[PDB]
Amino acid sequence: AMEKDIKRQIQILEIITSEEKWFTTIEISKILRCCNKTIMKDISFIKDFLPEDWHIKIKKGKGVRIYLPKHRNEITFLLFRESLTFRILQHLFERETKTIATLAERLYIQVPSILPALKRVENYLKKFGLKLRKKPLRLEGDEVRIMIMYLDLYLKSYNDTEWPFEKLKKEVIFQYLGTLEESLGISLHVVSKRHLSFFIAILLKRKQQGYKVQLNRKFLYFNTETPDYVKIGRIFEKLEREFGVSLTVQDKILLTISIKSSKYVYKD
Repeated sequence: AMEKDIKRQIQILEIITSEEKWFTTIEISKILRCCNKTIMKDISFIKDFLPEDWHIKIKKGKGVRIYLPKHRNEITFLLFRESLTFRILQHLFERETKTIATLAERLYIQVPSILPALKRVENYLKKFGLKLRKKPLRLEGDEVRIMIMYLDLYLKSYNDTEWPFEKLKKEVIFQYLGTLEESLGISLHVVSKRHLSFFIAILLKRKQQGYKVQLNRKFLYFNTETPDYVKIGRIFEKLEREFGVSLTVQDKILLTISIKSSKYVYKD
């Protein structure tokens, strides 16, 4: 089970909540029987997506420890999407800004309670080179980095069977991917399809909000005649029409690089 991010995150939480004491990565690795190299990374994701009054502490030469308050609710995969951190980041997805006071009211929480949550949001954003400005509240940074942050957030907060996007049919997106595998003669790994379907959903939703992909100085010499880019561009024309957006060359290169970065085999 431990290759599934959300499952591994929950098992780590179950371990460090089992006793009021410090846990070393060795100790955790022993129980997971894998994944020694990713435990601290998982811990740094998890700590941002906790209930309000749960606190993880990291201490050199001690390891990790979690401090809990109250009636203890069952730890489930739902914890991530239920956190204040997630729910705030979902509101920041869209262009329409709020004040903190508005945001608090829409989340059904008191303003005092949102101030710590904002600091957890800022901490997660920091890892993607992103920032939060407050007057008004808005995500700030390179558009592509924003998409990567949302990709990470959705992949780690949902089971690999779930489809979190509204107003967007999974079967449609998977049809595009099916057409791409046919056109290129490849078979995408099931994980790569998940990443790509999420990334496309995210791109579609940001484009619908008006945001613009801008690539680094490098790729403005990308070969837009390379054969695989030529078919990718053609399949995505169907998408523009169907979702009512316009894909720039920036978009098509991004999507092409995403596909080329994926895991797949050639078909015969």
